[PDB]
Amino acid sequence: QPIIQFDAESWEAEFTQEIQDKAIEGLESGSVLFFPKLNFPLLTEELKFLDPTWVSGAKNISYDPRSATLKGVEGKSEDLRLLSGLLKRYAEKTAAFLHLLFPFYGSSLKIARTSFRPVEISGRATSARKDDTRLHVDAFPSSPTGGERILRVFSNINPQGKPRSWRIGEPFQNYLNHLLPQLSPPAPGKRFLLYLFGITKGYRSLYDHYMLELHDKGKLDLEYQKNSPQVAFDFPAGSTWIVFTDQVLHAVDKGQFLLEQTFHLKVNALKHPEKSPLKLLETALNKKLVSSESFKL
Ligand SMILES: [Cl-]
Ligand SMILES: [Cl-]
Ligand SMILES: [Co+2]
Repeated sequence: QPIIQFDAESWEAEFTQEIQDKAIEGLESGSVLFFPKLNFPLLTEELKFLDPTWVSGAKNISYDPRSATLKGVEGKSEDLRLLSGLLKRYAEKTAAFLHLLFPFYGSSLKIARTSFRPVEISGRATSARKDDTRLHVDAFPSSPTGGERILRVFSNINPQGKPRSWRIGEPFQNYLNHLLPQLSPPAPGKRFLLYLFGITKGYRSLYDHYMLELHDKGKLDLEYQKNSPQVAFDFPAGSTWIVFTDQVLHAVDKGQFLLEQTFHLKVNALKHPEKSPLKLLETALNKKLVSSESFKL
């Protein structure tokens, strides 16, 4: 069940335990949780931001709720205040929603960056490794996770009713198996140099190295991109969805105007840690893939 539909229509929805169970089981099994009726409304004063010309550089519009800092956009202080306010509201509403839906995770949910994406997807064109029309799990060369989960909340806020078109691929374990013969260890000392030179934020663990290989090699495997099991789904305007993007194979084909919120979660906070990419990779390679891993006696 690649997509599990939910009826919640409010950011302050209280959930029954049955729905909470359905959500955590689905999320950890690598399903997308879909909320067709959960819209994120904009203030009148924010409507001007539904315009791609606000993106100023190569990086997209982002906000760090921990530090209250806005990046990737230039303009008048009052306009940056309004834009920061929009993104902050998204961070607050998504964080509250996740705490209402996933009490099992308790305080282990750690918010990361909020993003606003006003550029139309279908007009994009970049390197194959960065081409997100190719199925992938998320792995960022400059930002290793140390094994922690990448959990993302998405809202389509297109004001013309346009959907956001995704494809959702096969389960992570099948993707890993498919690419296994192509995986290789890192060159000795290279990850240490990436750290020393500031190319990576922190040290790229072996896990991060392998997730990156999956990401990159999977995107270059043209036969796999064309023929692997995948379902195309249009997320309607006014909907929200939640996904572990490091586990769910996905691609983005078209759409415009999206809010996105990233959270991190340690593997030991999961209900079923054995389903995580870290544990699946450690089992497949029979080794510890993060050196800072906690030790269980
Ligand atoms: Cl429901
Ligand atoms: Cl190294
Ligand atoms: Co992605």
